[PDB]
Amino acid sequence: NLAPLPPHVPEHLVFDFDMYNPSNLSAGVQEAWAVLQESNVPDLVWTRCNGGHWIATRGQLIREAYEDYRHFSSECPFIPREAGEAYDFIPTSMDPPEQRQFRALANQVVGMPVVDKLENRIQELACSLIESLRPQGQCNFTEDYAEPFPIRIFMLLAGLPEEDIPHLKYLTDQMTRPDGSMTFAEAKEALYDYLIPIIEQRRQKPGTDAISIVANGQVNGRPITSDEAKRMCGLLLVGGLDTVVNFLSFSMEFLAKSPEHRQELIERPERIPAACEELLRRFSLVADGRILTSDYEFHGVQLKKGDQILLPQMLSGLDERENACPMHVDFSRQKVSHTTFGHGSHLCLGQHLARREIIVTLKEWLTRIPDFSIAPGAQIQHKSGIVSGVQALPLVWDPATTKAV
Ligand code: HEM
Ligand SMILES: CC1(C)[C@@H]2CC[C@@]1(C)C(=O)C2
Ligand SMILES: [K+]
Repeated sequence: NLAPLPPHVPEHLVFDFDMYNPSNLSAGVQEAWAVLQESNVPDLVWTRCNGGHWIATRGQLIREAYEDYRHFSSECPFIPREAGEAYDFIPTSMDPPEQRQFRALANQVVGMPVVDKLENRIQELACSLIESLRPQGQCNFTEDYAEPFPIRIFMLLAGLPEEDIPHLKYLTDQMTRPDGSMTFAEAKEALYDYLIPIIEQRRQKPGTDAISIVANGQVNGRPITSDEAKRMCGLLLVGGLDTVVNFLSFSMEFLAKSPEHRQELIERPERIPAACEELLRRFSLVADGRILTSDYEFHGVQLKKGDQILLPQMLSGLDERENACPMHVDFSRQKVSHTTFGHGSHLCLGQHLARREIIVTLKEWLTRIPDFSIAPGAQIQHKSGIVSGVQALPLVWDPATTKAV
């Protein structure tokens, strides 16, 4: 459905892009979003899809808007409006100044010191999952690795049972790529229905897990409230269950389709960290946004108080104004410009965990299964939303070509 054009929006800026079902999706989701960067498309457009909203299409505008929290507020960060209004996770739904105190607590549970110490378990899980698959000569990569590897690490960190994954993953996905059976509000309340009692249990009897540390945490020296803890823990669950999970499939699809890039990383494994960054740019996957706090003229366009603006993190690094030959993957690229982990005061707190999971996956997969391909006759289908992903990724290889370590 196309929402009626608001009085202040001129026809020449209308580009009816649907972030949940973009028309060019068959080409690949990044390609589908990149239609917004054709030379005839303005820097800032209005779509009548999903209730009506602006979209900034270029890295320069995306970065600027993410820096200017006084005009572009995080209070309502998701489209559609109903989703952004219901969205209340911490720290994301807060602007500075109040936002900042909550970042330190989140860093205690997912930041570099936690990741540094989790490294052995991350390494051991990647190796055991991949070794289990290796002799099979095939896998359904999304379900056999992309999901269980990051999700089991997160559930371990959070002290949550692995048998709870299907329910929590389903709810998470309704917040980013809704199937239509739940509104954002309904998915959020179901997630809170799960979390609220666990938070109370761990405030009564603290453990060492992430939920315990959040639930018993302090924020700038005063106790976190149960409500705040719930709102933080909800966000961490979403980061754990619906970010790296998707990104790994884009990366592995790419490697399946490009033998020369596999061979590069096999022959020069020291390039894997750089490769991770270049893949983060090329297969960037997040797009949320902000709400206008006031009427504001931005790059020659009149924005109105309360208008939503999508500021796709995915697009900055695909912008040819930020990186030449942007759809080309070059592991030797010298200035890899992107906003894949966000920009401004909300810069991703999970990015060190994410990079470790990616780098460990690349190293340990290519050691054991150096040569693999997309399954015969398979067409890989992407899906689009707040976080984009890969619906299924069937891979094959000759288990004669694999090595047990
Ligand atoms: C490839 C993986 C990931 C990507 C691309 C990604 C992307 C992002 C982006 C774009 C933002 C900013 C959103 C905004 O400004 O509205 C963000 C924030 C955040 N991310 Fe990540 N993320 C990833 C992994 C993770 C993981 C694994 C976790 C935790 C387990 C996590 C936790 C967070 C948190 C807590 C914030 C909010 C920071 C704040 O609002 O101050 N992320 N992430
Ligand atoms: C946009 C995000 C990737 C970032 C971390 C999880 C996510 C879906 C959010 O709600 C904030
Ligand atoms: K809100």
